[PDB]
Amino acid sequence: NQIDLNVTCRYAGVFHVEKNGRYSISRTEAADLCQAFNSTLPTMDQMKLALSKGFETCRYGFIEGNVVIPRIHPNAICAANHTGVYILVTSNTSHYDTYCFNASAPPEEDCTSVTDLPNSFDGPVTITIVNRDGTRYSKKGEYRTHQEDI
Ligand SMILES: CC(=O)N[C@@H]1[C@@H](O[C@@H]2O[C@H](C(=O)O)[C@@H](O[C@@H]3O[C@H](CO)[C@@H](O)[C@H](O[C@@H]4O[C@H](C(=O)O)[C@@H](O[C@@H]5O[C@H](CO)[C@@H](O)[C@H](O[C@@H]6O[C@H](C(=O)O)[C@@H](O[C@@H]7O[C@H](CO)[C@@H](O)[C@H](O)[C@H]7NC(C)=O)[C@H](O)[C@H]6O)[C@H]5NC(C)=O)[C@H](O)[C@H]4O)[C@H]3NC(C)=O)[C@H](O)[C@H]2O)[C@H](O)[C@@H](CO)O[C@H]1O
Repeated sequence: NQIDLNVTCRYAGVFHVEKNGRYSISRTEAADLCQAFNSTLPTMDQMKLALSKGFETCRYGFIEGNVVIPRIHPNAICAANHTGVYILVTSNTSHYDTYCFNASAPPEEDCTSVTDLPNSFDGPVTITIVNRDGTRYSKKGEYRTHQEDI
């Protein structure tokens, strides 16, 4: 197995994770993924603070309770011109990206490279953290605890 995890800069500890392809994480896998990063699925208030510090993406992703996109600037193809933490209301489907929250991060923007999946456990997968600047960190292990996700 090989799994690539593209991670963004953290904003008030909140970051975005894309696994392999766009929108391929379930809600259970997302919770396990954040846990592997010693993080949690963000609360809405945590996400709102991150947005205020400059966090935005053009990707739907899990937080605690909902699927959201943080938007600073209005774009027609990113939450249909909405700004703020846009909550996904209507979808047939169950697989998105995820957000995670790391309490130990700096309070503002942190674009240093993520170098580990610290809480990952023993397993057969090559897990590679890919940062936006291309710097990579790989380890062998596993983070999924539901067979359905494997
Ligand atoms: C029913 C019903 O109809 N439903 C209603 C519902 O409608 C739905 O809305 C959805 C929505 O969320 O809007 C729609 O979903 C989208 O559909 C689109 C088409 O179908 C999809 O394309 C889109 O996917 C997203 O596309 C994006 C894209 O831009 O192509 C992707 O984002 C890009 O990702 C890239 C890779 O990561 C990024 O690099 C890029 O960011 C840009 O990067 C630039 C760069 O580096 O080149 C950068 O440019 C630099 O900028 C700096 C300044 O900061 C300069 O200094 C520098 O010079 C620049 N460099 C250059 C250019 O030289 C830019 O800053 C930066 O933007 C990403 N682009 C963007 C836009 O950020 C993204 O990854 C794809 O996911 C779909 N979107 C989503 C969210 O999935 C759907 O179609 C509809 O069904 C409504 O939402 C709802 C409203 O209530 O109502 C329902 O009824």
